[PDB]
Amino acid sequence: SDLIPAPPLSKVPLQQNFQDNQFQGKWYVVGLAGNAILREDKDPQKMYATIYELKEDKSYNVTSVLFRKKKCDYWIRTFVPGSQPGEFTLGNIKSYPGLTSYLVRVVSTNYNQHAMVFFKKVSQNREYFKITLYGRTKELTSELKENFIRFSKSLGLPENHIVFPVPIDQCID
Ligand SMILES: [Cl-]
Ligand SMILES: [Th+4]
Repeated sequence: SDLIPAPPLSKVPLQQNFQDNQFQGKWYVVGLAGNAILREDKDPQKMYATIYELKEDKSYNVTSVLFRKKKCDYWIRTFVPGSQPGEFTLGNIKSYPGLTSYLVRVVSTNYNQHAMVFFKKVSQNREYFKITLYGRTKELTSELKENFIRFSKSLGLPENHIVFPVPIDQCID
């Protein structure tokens, strides 16, 4: 493949004074953009949800729930606190085959309605990045969507790498 290069981290803001306890709970993925994310009219991406649970030791247990082949699929991972509040690395990285690097940065959030989170990983020596627009509900405003599109474009993503998953009711309620 050919991939749009990951942006330097200097183009990716960090939420100031990030509050780990307030970021906990369920978030819906209302927007998704990345260098391996592709818009698809034939079968448009369904919304999924991600649950953040703050463990005793201040890492997150992170569970994603997706409706796929008539069933609920669960993906679990551990985000370990990084150099600053709002940054994380992936726990137990040796148990993910091909994975040499995984970085999470919370870009912005108001905790009770929305968040943007930046992800970067190196897998099979290929550098992938994505931005998730999270909502506490399945809908967000035009203003928040446009902010997410503007930000995604500042990182070099064109429109067809920016998707808005369609709301569903299976699995994620
Ligand atoms: Cl996610
Ligand atoms: Th992943």
